[PDB]
Order: sequence, then structure tokens, then C-alpha cells
Amino acid sequence: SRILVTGGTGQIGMELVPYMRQLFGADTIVNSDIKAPGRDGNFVYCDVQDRDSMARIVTEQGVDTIVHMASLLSAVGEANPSLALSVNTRGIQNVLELAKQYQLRVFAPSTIAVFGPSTPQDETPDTTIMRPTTMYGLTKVHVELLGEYYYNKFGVDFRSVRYPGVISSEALPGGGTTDYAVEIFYEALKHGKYTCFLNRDAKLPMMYMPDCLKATMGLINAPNDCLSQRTYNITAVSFTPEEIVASIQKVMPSFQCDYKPDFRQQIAETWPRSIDDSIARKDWNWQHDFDLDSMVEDMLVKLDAKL
Amino acid sequence: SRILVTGGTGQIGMELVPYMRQLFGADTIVNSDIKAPGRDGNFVYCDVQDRDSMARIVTEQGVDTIVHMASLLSAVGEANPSLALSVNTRGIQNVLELAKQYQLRVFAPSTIAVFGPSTPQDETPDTTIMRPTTMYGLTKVHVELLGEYYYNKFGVDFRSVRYPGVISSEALPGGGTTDYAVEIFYEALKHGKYTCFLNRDAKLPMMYMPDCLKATMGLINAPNDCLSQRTYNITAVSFTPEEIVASIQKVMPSFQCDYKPDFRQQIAETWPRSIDDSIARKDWNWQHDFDLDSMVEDMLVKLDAKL
Amino acid sequence: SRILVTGGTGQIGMELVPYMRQLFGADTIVNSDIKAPGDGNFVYCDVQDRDSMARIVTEQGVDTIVHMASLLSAVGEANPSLALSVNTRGIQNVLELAKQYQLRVFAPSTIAVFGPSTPQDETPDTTIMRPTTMYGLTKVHVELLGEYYYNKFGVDFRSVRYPGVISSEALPGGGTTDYAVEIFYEALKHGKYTCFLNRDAKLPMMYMPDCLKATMGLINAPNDCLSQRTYNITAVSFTPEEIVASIQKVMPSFQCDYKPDFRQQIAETWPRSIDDSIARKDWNWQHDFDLDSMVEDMLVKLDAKL
Amino acid sequence: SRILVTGGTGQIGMELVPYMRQLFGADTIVNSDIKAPGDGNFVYCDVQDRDSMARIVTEQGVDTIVHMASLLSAVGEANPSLALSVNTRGIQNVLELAKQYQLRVFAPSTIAVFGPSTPQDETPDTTIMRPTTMYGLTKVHVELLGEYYYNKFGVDFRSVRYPGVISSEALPGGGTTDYAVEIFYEALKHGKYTCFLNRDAKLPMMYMPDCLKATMGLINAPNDCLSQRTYNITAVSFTPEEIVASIQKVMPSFQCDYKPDFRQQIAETWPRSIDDSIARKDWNWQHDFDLDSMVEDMLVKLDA
Amino acid sequence: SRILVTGGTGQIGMELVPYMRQLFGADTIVNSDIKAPGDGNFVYCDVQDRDSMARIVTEQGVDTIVHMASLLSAVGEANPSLALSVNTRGIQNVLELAKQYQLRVFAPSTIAVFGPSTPQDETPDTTIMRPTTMYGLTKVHVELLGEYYYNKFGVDFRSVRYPGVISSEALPGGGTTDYAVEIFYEALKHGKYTCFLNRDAKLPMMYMPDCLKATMGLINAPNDCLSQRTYNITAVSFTPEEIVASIQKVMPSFQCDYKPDFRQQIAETWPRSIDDSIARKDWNWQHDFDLDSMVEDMLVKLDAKL
Amino acid sequence: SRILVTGGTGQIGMELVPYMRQLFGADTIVNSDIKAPGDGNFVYCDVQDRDSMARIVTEQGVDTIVHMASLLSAVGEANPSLALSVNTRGIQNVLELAKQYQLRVFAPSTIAVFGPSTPQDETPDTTIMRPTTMYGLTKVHVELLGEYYYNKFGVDFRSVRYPGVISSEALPGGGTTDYAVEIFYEALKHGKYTCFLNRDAKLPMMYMPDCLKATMGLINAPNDCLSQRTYNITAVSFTPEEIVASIQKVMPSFQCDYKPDFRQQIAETWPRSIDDSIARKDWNWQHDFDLDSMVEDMLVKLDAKL
Ligand SMILES: NC(=O)c1ccc[n+]([C@@H]2O[C@H](COP(=O)([O-])OP(=O)(O)OC[C@H]3O[C@@H](n4cnc5c(N)ncnc54)[C@H](O)[C@@H]3O)[C@@H](O)[C@H]2O)c1
Ligand SMILES: NC(=O)c1ccc[n+]([C@@H]2O[C@H](COP(=O)([O-])OP(=O)(O)OC[C@H]3O[C@@H](n4cnc5c(N)ncnc54)[C@H](O)[C@@H]3O)[C@@H](O)[C@H]2O)c1
Ligand SMILES: NC(=O)c1ccc[n+]([C@@H]2O[C@H](COP(=O)([O-])OP(=O)(O)OC[C@H]3O[C@@H](n4cnc5c(N)ncnc54)[C@H](O)[C@@H]3O)[C@@H](O)[C@H]2O)c1
Ligand SMILES: NC(=O)c1ccc[n+]([C@@H]2O[C@H](COP(=O)([O-])OP(=O)(O)OC[C@H]3O[C@@H](n4cnc5c(N)ncnc54)[C@H](O)[C@@H]3O)[C@@H](O)[C@H]2O)c1
Repeated sequence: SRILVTGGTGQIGMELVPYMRQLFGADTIVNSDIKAPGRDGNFVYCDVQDRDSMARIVTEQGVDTIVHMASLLSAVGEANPSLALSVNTRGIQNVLELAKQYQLRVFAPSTIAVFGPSTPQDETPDTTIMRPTTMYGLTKVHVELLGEYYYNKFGVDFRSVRYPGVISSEALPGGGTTDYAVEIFYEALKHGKYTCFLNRDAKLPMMYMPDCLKATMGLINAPNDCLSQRTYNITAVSFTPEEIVASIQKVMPSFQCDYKPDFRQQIAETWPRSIDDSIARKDWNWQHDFDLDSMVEDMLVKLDAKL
Repeated sequence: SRILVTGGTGQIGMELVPYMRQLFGADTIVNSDIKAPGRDGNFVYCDVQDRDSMARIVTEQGVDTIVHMASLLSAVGEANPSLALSVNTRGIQNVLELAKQYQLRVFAPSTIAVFGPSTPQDETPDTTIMRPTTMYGLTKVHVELLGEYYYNKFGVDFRSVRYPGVISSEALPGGGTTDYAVEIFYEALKHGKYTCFLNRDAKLPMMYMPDCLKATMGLINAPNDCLSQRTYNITAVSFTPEEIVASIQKVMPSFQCDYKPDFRQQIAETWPRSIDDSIARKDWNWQHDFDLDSMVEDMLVKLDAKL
Repeated sequence: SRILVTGGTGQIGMELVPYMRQLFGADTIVNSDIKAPGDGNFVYCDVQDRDSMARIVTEQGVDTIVHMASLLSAVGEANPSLALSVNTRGIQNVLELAKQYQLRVFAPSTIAVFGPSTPQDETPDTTIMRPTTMYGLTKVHVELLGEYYYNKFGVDFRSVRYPGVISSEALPGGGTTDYAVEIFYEALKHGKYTCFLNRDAKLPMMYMPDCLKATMGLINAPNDCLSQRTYNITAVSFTPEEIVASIQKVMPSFQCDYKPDFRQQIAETWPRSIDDSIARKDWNWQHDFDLDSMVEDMLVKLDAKL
Repeated sequence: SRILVTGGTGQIGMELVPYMRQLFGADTIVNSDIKAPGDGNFVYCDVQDRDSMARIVTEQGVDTIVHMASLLSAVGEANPSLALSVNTRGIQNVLELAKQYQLRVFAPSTIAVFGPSTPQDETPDTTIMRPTTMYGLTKVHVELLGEYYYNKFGVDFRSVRYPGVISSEALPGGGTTDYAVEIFYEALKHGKYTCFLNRDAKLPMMYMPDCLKATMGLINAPNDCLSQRTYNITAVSFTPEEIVASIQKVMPSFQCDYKPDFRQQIAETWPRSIDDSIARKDWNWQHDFDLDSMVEDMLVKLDA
Repeated sequence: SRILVTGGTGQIGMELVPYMRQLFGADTIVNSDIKAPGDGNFVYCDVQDRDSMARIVTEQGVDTIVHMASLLSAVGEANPSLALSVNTRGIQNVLELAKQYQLRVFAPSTIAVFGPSTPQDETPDTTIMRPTTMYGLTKVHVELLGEYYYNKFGVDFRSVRYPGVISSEALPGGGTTDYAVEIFYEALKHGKYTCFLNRDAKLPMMYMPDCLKATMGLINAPNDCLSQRTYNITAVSFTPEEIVASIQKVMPSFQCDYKPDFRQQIAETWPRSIDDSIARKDWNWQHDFDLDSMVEDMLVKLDAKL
Repeated sequence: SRILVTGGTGQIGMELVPYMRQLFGADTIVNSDIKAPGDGNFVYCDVQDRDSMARIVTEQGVDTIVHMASLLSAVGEANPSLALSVNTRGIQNVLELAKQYQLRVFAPSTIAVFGPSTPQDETPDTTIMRPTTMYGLTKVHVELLGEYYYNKFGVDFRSVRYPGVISSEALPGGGTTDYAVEIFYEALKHGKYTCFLNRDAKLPMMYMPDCLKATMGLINAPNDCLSQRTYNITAVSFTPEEIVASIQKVMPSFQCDYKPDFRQQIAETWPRSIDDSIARKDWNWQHDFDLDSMVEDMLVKLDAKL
């Protein structure tokens, strides 16, 4: 009867946890991280590298599901090799080893970063070539393959979704590659102008936070019998910075945008431009709600409020 | 100056080691493992999960290259999945971290078990879908992705070869899926009959040991500038039990074979039937010298002696 | 029987080890570090790992640890927790085995133990010590803890506080007193140098042969000689402009520029000169190299290398 | 204070000079020769030119000449009248100056002062001396003249009879005991050597750092302990087959041939072993290196 | 064809040269010296001037050098630097010319090759030689070099070790054994003498006739009979009281005093008696004059002069 | 620019060299001799070796030779042939190089140029010179030849005839006027002296600072004020009894005995006094020390130095 979120305090978790609490009762969701929320009132410290500390939480709290968000992301992965390797692989391995022991089910999300330059670049399918260029990406492939294997070998109900770039009104950008899609709106509101660090024309899959929540929950609640697979690509839209610029000027016409590429372009070029998520459409009725324009308008009202 | 072989006591190691000592001199190959050679005379204990001990060997022995052979194979991988996961992922991480701190180069094997049932099974490409079902297999995707990532991130000269089934007269047969092809011969010679544990018709890629040693030394001495990839498929032939049996029976006609297929069959059929190794033919002039009938005559002659 | 040197592959080790081999024999020094030399008796030894040191002390018949291993002012500031761990756990392990095994110990200290509030001209042995850099503070711990093993358990423990050490052998690498080695490469390679200290930032300094002599002087002195365990050692003091001017005696066409950086804020917290009276009196410490001589020799040796 | 070395650029010199520098200060030692070193204070001094030595002594504050200059036994046999002039006029010049300027003198002698009528087993300090080489007969002249200057004029004269000296720094070139340096080079370059002495030609020998230690031991000894002026000094004795056997304890595969030449007829008139007990009692002479360890240490030092 | 005598105007030369002219013809001996006789074929030869010597040898058809020139023990100790040059350069030039022109050489050695460490009774031919005098160390170089030239270049080299030599004809030159010439002049002039040697300093000695005979005996011997190149030769051995006593057998009035000086400490380092049995064997050496008869003869002959 | 002194390490040299360094620069004086100072610019030079001088001249940029090197009257009488080679050959080689290199020379003479023929009271510059000692006669040859090089070749040659020279720095050394240095050592050490000249042997004498002032006065004089090239110079004349009486004005208990040796027959052939009226006219020669003042000053100076 209880769900343990790890990495609960990050971008996704900071909204995922309140939404699961909405759906299931405040008290049924155990939120955990290595940093406290920015209230909450049912929070625990958990470093996912420390397997015993996690056994402790699982047992004391009556946990039957781990929503494992804890990760180091693309930037810190590039910045610091072995720590990312260590948090991300040791996290999934501890999490999965615990699920088999106590019979937990687990969700852990993947990422479009699992894809490389030799991965087909348009309408990228669910089973395809995976040769990532980033530490973050390669640790994510292991997640997948290790979670599938725990499924197949021990029947650990293991599930996952490859997130596209996620746009949120609530977490401050963390210097990642898709994060030009969050910074932009701040700068739009503060200065009426942005300098973007991707080529004008770097197309990427992106999705607005509520759809990310909807997808996360949709697969977590899907009855197990409908799942042709364990990990699903999911998308909402693909856009280029030039489109989101133009989308913003529909509401705020005076807004401008410079372009000054840095190393992040080189990363973006190795990732999908668009993802084929048909398989989630069919199996578990996956359906996004927000297009480019509505996400742009909603983001704009929210952050213009957040001041 | 010196070469460090890890897992130097394995099947491949018990022969790679002497060979490397013929090419560069006895004193120039540091032979290490957690089991003594079954003299050697330049043997050190080295548990690849212990980074510092390795730091100690590398420093003391004047090592510039690591030929990382250490691994748990597919049998023990399934029987004891936690173990394999820590020796394989942690032995390769420590090797790369050291290769980086000490500017080493590294050779580490991959395997055909990197591939899965959604991988195109005839003429398997170097760059393809990889969704292996075995613990052993998925630890080897990680070996591949992290070696490649060290190459591109830190200039660690990392190189690898996907061994197919390997046959030899000197290492004792284990519980491997491709191992039937080592047993068959002992059973030919001792009884005049064998019962194989795969179906009559499960095609696999295989290679006789001197080609294995060949390919290993060709990839390792190739000049860096001719290598378009870091990891390469290598093959020699491909055959079914049915056909290695007929081959044996042309040398010993009274040999019979019988077929009782265990779980190793459900491992076998998720593997390639043939691998496309053109890229290694192209880049570093990979050429095998043993077809089936010549490895059979040779196996047969050599075990006849060894008894 | 044997001496173990830790950190034996740094700037001082790579010249201190072969010198002690001369004086004692080659089989009599166990060289150890975490990187090989750029040996005969070389062993890998991470001085944060006490067991391994126990092993080396035991299998080698060690009776003296000349404990060079340390992170320096640069990595100290850039990775502070790492510095604090190698330098503190290193001195604690070495001291804790000196006691268990009846071992003698030499550990260098440094002028960086001194602070803004230390009198900075003819700085005495016993004085205010409030360093500003992680490196400095770890070395006050060095001093305090070796002193206390001495008075508490009779571990024969000795150090010397090195000033900036100058040498041909070892490459420069981001330290504050390093300007005094880079200067020479730049003069030989290019006729000129951009110095990162103010022209007038007086520091105490010594040329390796005197660093070596002082090390062996305190190490070989009879124990009944030493009114203290730590000693200030100096040779000369000078400014960047003075050594510039010294170079120009031999290479008239040499020029110097000053773009000062973070290292100036380090340099002005340290002494301008050091009172080493007490080493001169206790164990007849006497330096041989002044600035012109060291300059001359630096240029001759480097020119050979390059 | 200041010490003049003559012949400082040869085999013994090039390692004695830096050792004296470490003991006394770089600046205290005037290194001189007729070749430059292959420094700081090097000067050209041909020891047959007396008054060039007068110049050097006077300008440099010399109080002691360490007179290493000589032609050796090969050049001695190959060109006798030059060896005669260098060896004999050189000691006479040094001792004459020593007397004008109140200098001390160190001038080595040699096991070659002995010949076929000398008892050749633990040969004593005071014994029959009828040597067959030009080089040895010049060195009895050295001893007799040094001792005479000591008795007659108070010139503090001292000497040590070297056995064969083995070292890593100078490279061989023709002596009779050079066999024990060649062998090492050939051991390492080829895995084999041809010895030009009989398998069993036993001779007293000494590794360099001992040689250096015996040289400074006599030099520093206080004058009142010295019962004589010249001292036999030895470390060990061995035959080429023993040094071969020694090397094989490190390099099992090393092999050795015997093609004896004229140096055999030289080695044969030399001692097998020398009695240095007098140097052991008057000034505490003690060798540190036996066969097996000089062989160990030569092999490492040459390999590097 | 001809014989060159060096040093031919010395005590030995002035009687060796007429003896040789009787055996071989007046004209067959080239007498030479740096002083003239008290002759005919006399030439000036300074034996430290090699080419004057080559001159004489080639012009005069010389095939044998009888090399007498030397400074004795007296001028050896007084002017020790010149003794060194005449004695070492003379035998060197004479050996170098003997090799170039294929000459035989005779060159006298002396009992002063022996020192205090030499066994002093029946002193053998091969034995310890640590002479204390310049004169004796130069003569060891004489022997050693002459032997070397023999074994090396086939120079026919021969010496005898003269014991003290007694003769009438030559004026005693304050050498050490030459008390035994003085004694006689004083005996006849004064009936009394003062000996500068202790009363019991035993020395080997020989009367001039036996000197000549030995010189000639060694010179004419066939080379195939010589087991060695230098030979001990004696006739008798005696003390001053022993010679004093012999004299007083003819001149019973004769009295003697003893006032010892430095020459005593010379005499103390020499043999008391020499063993010359190798020569008596090899080449039939045999003296004719014992003490009493050399005493009777000196007295007659010296009565003759004066 | 530079001055070479020969024999620089002698009685006068030992003080002439530092005085010249004071007046000219440490660096402008090249000290030289065949023995070291008992400095910082000292070279060996034997003045009988012309080219070693040529080397020094050329290498040191010398323009003036101050030629002090000489054997003096006792080595002269003891070793006459050597005296002759040093004094006549050193002047010769000095003057021959002055000519080739256009050098100036100062070379001193001596009152020993005069003999028993010389009128001995108020002896003129130009007078009879029949000296009886080797030293003397070599010095007449220095003069005559120095003058010749002056007249024939324009070599600026100058000399002074020193009378006995007295100083506190250089130990006496068995010369004739040396009694007047000896005397003071004996006064202070034993309170008493035995003089080797007659009590009444009157001789010219000059205290060292006057000796340095006459030397530099001639050397510095302008060339045109000089009517001669060689000058008598003097200060006082006394007998040994005069200096005895003078010594007693400070040291009343002092006593002097008289035992003449060979040195009296030297003294007796020297002038009693000299006429230096010419050096006084031409170059303003004026001495400063009379008997009494040199005696007080010698006594104090020596007393401090024992
Ligand atoms: N935001 C996106 O665009 C995106 C895209 C693909 C996948 N995802 C995945 O969603 C998950 C959460 O995403 P996010 O954007 O909120 O990441 P984030 O970096 O914002 O938050 C991750 C959280 O994990 C925590 N953490 C770090 N190390 C830890 C450890 N050792 N133990 C426990 N917690 C630790 C951090 O404190 C942080 O709160 C991650 O697995 C991530 O890969 C996000
Ligand atoms: N034989 C084949 O058909 C084949 C095929 C593909 C790849 N390979 C690869 O070749 C390499 C060696 O192959 P092998 O067949 O000789 O395997 P193997 O099982 O015969 O030998 C592996 C060796 O590793 C040692 N080992 C196990 N754990 C260790 C640890 N923690 N530290 C150090 N050593 C450890 C074992 O003692 C053994 O000696 C492996 O990476 C394997 O995946 C082999
Ligand atoms: N260079 C100077 O001017 C100077 C001045 C004062 C004091 N010192 C002191 O002298 C000693 C040696 O100085 P240096 O200048 O040669 O320093 P360095 O930085 O050149 O070398 C120090 C050595 O420590 C080794 N090391 C680092 N961590 C280690 C660990 N855990 N275990 C073992 N070895 C480790 C490094 O590899 C290196 O060889 C240090 O104690 C230093 O603080 C140097
Ligand atoms: N090496 C041995 O085994 C050994 C043994 C016994 C004695 N010694 C003695 O030790 C002394 C030095 O030994 P070494 O083996 O180095 O001899 P060496 O031949 O190596 O060196 C002698 C040096 O003297 C120099 N020299 C030659 N002629 C000279 C001259 N006219 N003036 C100045 N220098 C001149 C040569 O250039 C040479 O460097 C010698 O006296 C030798 O007799 C050596």
C-alpha cells in the first residue's frame, strides 16, 4: 500500500509527487532525496547508492512500488564522469535488487539520450540502434536492459518511459541541453529576449510537464497484460528553437532571439529529432494533450505569475 | 613497457598469455587473475573489482596497456546474476578509470551475446539493435558503450572484439551455450557418441582458438588511424551441431550424436546465426584461417594426445 | 635497515630519493608514490591506506619514513576535501605506524603554515600560525601531531618548513612559489616571461641542493641536538624583479611582464623572509646557494635539458 | 685548503673527483688532466711540465696533490719510453713541488710492483718486488721515492697499491684486469663474452666504491697511526670462471669463452691474493663489496 | 768493436779503464767523463745528454757501454735532486741507446739497494729492497730497468752489486764505506785515525783487484750461463775494529778512535754480509783478497805515494 | 689600464701591492710571484719565463710592470749562479717586453750597487760603483740596462736605490740590514738582542711607509721633471748602537750584545749615508720618519702582533 519516490525533489518529482499524492492520498507517497523540498510532511532522506538505507525505508513504510527518479543528468554526467556512472548504475541496481527481494514493482524513466548518431533520426522507433555519446545516455541503456532483465528473469514488474525534453513552469533550469526550452520563457518575461545555445534549427522532441505526468501515470497504472514491452518512447511535439521563438511571439510579439551555439549543440545533434511512440498509443492508449502553442501560453501565464 | 592481462587464467587467457609472450617476450606480459595458472612466472593476483590493487599493479609493473579478459560468463551469469553484474560492470569501470588516470590503452572483449531476439540474426551488422536477454550479454553492451565513451571523451585508446563461440583443446569445457562444441570432442574420443544440449540445427558463429588469438592481436596492433569503430564483430564460420557432428564423422565415421535440448537452447536462439564482420576485413585486414573441417581434425588430433 | 619515502615521485622526491641512495645505498631506499617515476626498489603506496603501509614497513625492514606525500597549495584550493584527506590521513597513518613499529619520521612542513597575522620579516620558529589556504592548515596539523607523537610516545619525529624550492628537474605546476621555476623555461624558450606575482612580492626560497642538504642535515643530526622538532630553513629571499634582474646578468635581453592573479592573494599571506637561527645553532644548517649562483646553475642545467 | 688531482679524468679520477667534491665542497677540488672530462674547476695539467704545476698550486691554494696521472700497463708495454717519462717524471715533479710548497701527496701504486719471485698468495706489504712490466717498475720508483721524500724532508706522502678496479663509469681499454669490466658489457650486449685470460687466472680485485673508500681512508687517516707509507689494499680475489659463475647467478644464460693472449703472461707474474692486514690495523681499512654484490651492482648500473 | 766507458774518471773507472786497455788494447776503450783524468782516447760525455752519447757511439764504433757514471750516497743525500737526474736519466739514456744501436750494457748496482727490512746476514740476490738513500733507490731503478730492457728488447744488460770498494789510487770521497780508505792515509800520516762509524758496523767490502776481476768476469761470461742479470758480489765482510786490528798486525803502533756521525745510520740500513753463491755458481766468481792481505797491500802501495 | 707587479709577495711587495690597490683600485693591480701571499688577483709568474709574462701582460691589459722580483744579498752570496739568472734575466725579459708592448717599468736598485771605492758619506747619484756582492753587480746591470732601454727605445724606465728597508709585516730573512728588523722582535720577545754588525756600522735606512712613498712618488712623477732615470732615496742613517739607544727611550731595560759575522765585511763596503738632493729637487721627495718615530711605531705595531 505505499509508493517510494527516489529523486523526489528534482524537476519531475517536484510535480510528480504532489500529483500521485492527489491520486492516492498524501500519506501513500513516500518522497525521498538527498536534498529536502524547496512543505511536504512525509519526506525521507534516501541516497539510492546506499542499498541498506533503502531496504530500511521499504520495510518500515510498507512500500510495494519504487518510482525511481533519482539520477544525475546530462550536464553533471559530462562534467563529472564516475559520479554519474555511480549514482545512475548503482541506483538502478540497488532499486532492482530490492524489488526482487521484497517483490516491489518499479518505474524508472529513461530518456531520448539513449539514442546516438547511427540511430535513425526521424520517427525513431522503440526497438532501434542505441549508441549514446553521453555518460548519461549510456547509464540509461543499462537501466532499460537491466529493468527488462529483472522483468524476464524474476518477474519484477519493471516499467519505463523514455522522456523527451520536459518543459516545466516550476523547476529552475539545470543547465541541460533541452533546457533552452525552459530558460527562454524566463528571459522572455525578464528581458523580452533570449540568446539560445542551440542552432536555430536543432529539432527535438519535447513535452509539456502535465503530459509527462499523464504519461508517467498512464503506464504505471496500465494493467500489465496490455504491455507488448517494458520501456516506451513517448512524445507530444518536436520543435526547433526557431519555432518556439515564433510560437512565443504569437503571444508576446516584441520578443527577440539571438543564437550562440556552445557544446550542447553537439549533444543535441546526436539525439532524435522526432520519436515514434505508436506502440504506447496502441498498448496503453497514450495520448498527449498540449501542442506547441498551448504549452507556450500556459508557461507564459504561470511564470508571469511566479514574480 | 608492460602489458597487464586480467582474467589471464580463463579459456582464452591460458593461451593468449603464452602467445603475447612469444610476440613481446615473457617479462613483458603481466599475467593476473583470481586463480593461479593450472610455471607461469610473472603471475599476480588481481581482483578487477578492486581498483587500488590494480593501481598498484599498473604502477609497479610499468603497464601501458590493459588486456581486460576478466568476466563471469553466461552460465554463472544466470545461476548468480548479482555476481556477474558486479565483476563485469565493476571490472570494466575500474579498468577505464585507471586507463584514464594512467593513460593506458585497453582491450576488452565483447561477445555475440550482446545481441537479442529483435536483432537481425543472419549476417548481424556491427551497428544494429542490441537487446540481449542474458545478464552476461547486457553487462557487455555496457562494456562496449563505456569503452567507446572513454575513447571519445578522454582519448583512452579503447578497442574491442565481439567474440563468437570459441573452441579449443586446452581449456576445459564449462556450462556455456556454445560449449557443446568443446564437449562434443571429448565425447567423440572417450565414448564415440555425444548427446548435445542444443537442437540439431541451432546455427551459431564459431571460431577456432588460433583465429581468436589472431583477431585479438590484429585489432590490438592495428594502427589507431585505420579504425573506423572501436568495437568489431569477428567470425570464422557458422555451423549447427548437426554439421559439426558430420564433420567429426568424416574423420571418425562411427561417431553418433543424439539431441536433448535444455535451457541453453532458449539462450542459443536469441543469438546470431552469422555475423557480418566486413568492417574488420576492411579496416584492419581481419582474415580467419580455420574452417570447420580443419579445426575438427586439429581438435581431434590434439585431444587424442592429451589423453 | 631501510627507509621508506612516500610521495617519492614529486618535485622533491625525484631528486631526494637518488641522493639518499648515494649516501646509504640503493637497496636501502624504498621509493613509493601513487604514480611511477617519470626504479629498482619502487612500490606503489597511497598514504591514505594504512594496511598497505604496514605491509611495506614490515616486508622491507623499514625503520624510517621520510614522508613526502602531500597535495600542494594549488590542488588544495581547487579540491579542498581531497587535500585534507591525503594530507591529514597521510600524517596520521604514518605517525600511528611509527608508534606501532618504532619508526622514525621526517615530514616536511612549509612556509604556508604562516598567515596575514604572522610577523612577515625574519619570521621565527615559534609564532602566530593562522594560515589561509587548505594546504597551510593541513601542515600546521602535520607539525602539531608529529610534535605530540614525539613527547607522547617518543616517536623520533622531525620536519623542516620548506620555503619555495627551485629546481631544473621537475616541471612547474601552478604553485605560488612556482613563478621561480617557470621564469627559467620562458627565458630559455622565448626571451621573456609574464609573472603572476606583483614585481615586489618578496618570498623566501631555496635551490634544490640546499633543500637536499637541509633535509639530510636534520635527518642525520643526533637527537640530543634539537631544541625543537620543526625548523625554519631558508637560503635567500627575493622579489620577481630581483630574480628577473639576476637572470639579466647572464641573459641581458631577458624581459619580464606582470599580470598578477589569485596566487598574489596567497603570496601576500606568507612570509617575506624566515628566521632559521635555530637550525643554524642546533644542527649547523648552512646554505651554499644565493640568488646569482642558483640563477646561473638553473640556466646552465635547463639549457642542457632544452 | 684546496686539493689538486692529477689524471682526474681517467677511470679512477672521474669517480674520485665527484666523491671528493661531495666530501669537501665542489670548490675545494681542482680537477686536472691532459684530456677534458667526457665541471667548474678543471685545469690542463701535464705532470711532466713541472712549473705549470707550480703555477696551478700557487694560484689555487693547493695544499695536497692527489696524483692519479700515469700511463697504464698496455701503453707501458706498447710505448715504454713515454710511460717511463710520464710516470717517473710526474712523481718527481709532484714530490719536488710538494717539498718546495709543503704539500701533501697521495699517489697510488699497484699490484704490478710484484713479479714472479714475489710470494703470490696473500702477498705482504714488504716483499720481493721484481716486476716484469714497464708500468710496474715505474711504480716501485713511485713508492721508493715517496717514502724517501717522507723520511728525508717530511713530505707527507701516502700510497695505496690498487688491486684491479672494477667500475661502471669509465669504459675499458686494454688492461689485464679490464677483463672484469668488458665481461659485463658483453654479458649485457650479447649474452656472452670471450675472456683473454686463462679460465683460472686468479687476481685480487676491488669494486670502485671500496676503491674510493680505501683512497679517502688512507688520505684522512691521522699521520700518527701509520706504520708505513704505502699500503696493500684488497677486497676479494677471483678467477674469470668465478666471475662468470657470479654473473650467471643473475643471468643464467650468460656464456663465456677463453682465448688467452699476452696479458696472461702479465697476470701470471701478479699476486693471486694480497695481504692488506696492515692497512686493516693502522687505519681501519674494511672493504664492503664481495664478488656477488659488485657483480649485482655492475649489472644494474650498466643496464641502466 | 769498441767499448764506451761512462763515468770513467771515478774511483773505479780510473783503474777499470787501464785494466780493460790491457785486456783489449788502449784504443779499444773510449774513456769518457765530465772531468778529465788526474790517456789518449778520452771524450767528454755527460750521460744525461742522450745525443752526445749517440754521437760518440756511432763515430767511435761502440758495441758495449760500460756505464760507470753516477753520483754516490754522499752527494745523493746532499743534493738529492741532481743525484736523481744523473742516475735515473743516465741509465735511461744508456738503455734507450742500447736498444736503438743494439749495444750491450754493464751498469754497477750497489749494496745500498738494501734497507732495514732486508735480511742483513748473507743477504740473497732476490729479496726485499727498501733503500733509505737517494743513491740506493736510484740503483733499484737501474736494476729494474736494465732487466726490463733485457726481457723486452733483448738488450744484453748485466750488473754487479758492488760491496764497499777499497783502493789506493783514488782519493776517498766521504762516502759511507770509505772509512776503509781513510783509515790507511791516517795510519801512515799520523799512526792514528778517527772512525766516523761505530766500532762494530759490519759491512761487505772488496779490494779493487777483486772489483776489477768481478766486473770483467761478469762482462766476459757467456750469456747462456747467466741465470740472472744483476749479481751480488762479496769478497769479505768486516768491522772497523776488525780492520783496525788487521793494520796493527803490520803497524802495531796504530791506534783508532770512534766518533760516529750520520753515516752510521746509513751503514745500519745495509747488509752485514752478502750471499754471492748464484754468481760463484753461474760464472765462477771467486775473490783473491781477504782482509789481512788487502791491508798489507794498501799499506805497501800507500807508503809508496806520500 | 692595469699594473703587474713581479715578486709581489716579498718584503716590499706584501705592502706595496695593497697600497697600490688603495690608490688605484683592487682590480687595477696584478699581483704575481712564484709563491702565494702568506688577494683575489694573484697569478704565478716566474720572471725567467718571458712568455708566461707576455701572457699575463696581454691577458690582463697590463701597461706598467713594477718589477720587485729579485733574489737579495744572502741567497746571492749563498747561491750566486741562481742570483745571476733571476736578477739579470728577469730585468732583461722585463725590458724586452716593455719594448714590444710599449710598457713602462719601475724596477728598484739598491745601495749595494756601491763598493769600497765609492765615497761612502753623502754618496752621489752618479759615482763609482764596484759592488762586491753578486746582488750588487746584478743591480748595476738592472740600472744600466733600464737606462739603455729608456735612451734607445723610449721605454719609460725608472728606478730607486732603496737603502735598508724596515717593516713590521715581513719577518727578517738573513740580509745585512735585516739586523734593524730583527732587533725589535728580540726586544719584545727576550728584551735583548745580539747584533751581527759592529756597534758602529752606519748605514742608510728607511721605514716602510717612506719606502712606499718614494716608490709611488717616482712612479707618479711626470716624465719631464726627471733629470735621471735612477735615484738615490734616503731618510736617515744610524748605527746599531743608535737604534739600540733609540729603542731604550721606550724600553729602557733593553740590552744589545755584539757578535759580528760575514755580514760586517758586506756592510763595510756600503755607503754610510746617501745624497738624494736630486730626487728632492726633481720630484719633491721628502721622507716622514726619523729614527725615533720609526722605532716607536715598529714597537707598538709588533707588540700588538705577538
Ligand atoms: N527533465 C527531463 O527532460 C528528463 C528527460 C529524460 C529523463 N528524465 C528522467 O526523470 C528522472 C528525474 O528527472 P529530473 O529532471 O527531475 O532530474 P533532476 O536532476 O531535476 O532531479 C533528480 C533528483 O535526483 C536526486 N539525486 C541525485 N543523486 C542522488 C542519489 N545518489 N540518491 C538519491 N537522489 C539523488 C537529486 O537530488 C534530484 O532531486 C531522471 O531519472 C531523469 O533521467 C528527465
Ligand atoms: N570463450 C568464448 O567463447 C568467449 C566468447 C566471447 C567473449 N569471451 C570473453 O573473453 C573473456 C575471457 O574469456 P574466457 O572464455 O577465457 O572466460 P573464462 O570464464 O574462461 O575466464 C575468465 C577468467 O576470469 C577470472 N575471473 C572471474 N572473476 C574475476 C575477478 N573479479 N577478477 C579477476 N579475475 C576474475 C576467472 O578466474 C577466469 O580465469 C571474457 O570477457 C569473455 O566474455 C569469451
Ligand atoms: N616545492 C616546494 O617549494 C615545497 C615547499 C614546501 C614544502 N614542500 C613539501 O615537500 C613535500 C614534497 O613536495 P613536492 O614539492 O615534491 O610535492 P609534489 O606535488 O611534486 O609531489 C608530491 C607527491 O605526492 C604524491 N601523492 C599525492 N597523493 C598521494 C597519496 N595519497 N599517497 C602517496 N603519494 C601521493 C604525488 O604523486 C607526488 O609525487 C610535500 O610534503 C610538500 O608539502 C614542497
Ligand atoms: N684501474 C685500475 O684497476 C688500477 C689498478 C692499480 C692502480 N691504478 C692506478 O691509479 C691511478 C689512476 O688510475 P686509472 O685506472 O684512472 O688510470 P687511467 O689510465 O684511467 O687514467 C690516468 C689519467 O692520467 C692522464 N694522464 C696521462 N698522461 C698525463 C700527463 N703527462 N699529465 C697529466 N695527466 C696525464 C690520462 O689522460 C688519464 O685520464 C694510476 O696511477 C694507476 O697506476 C689503477
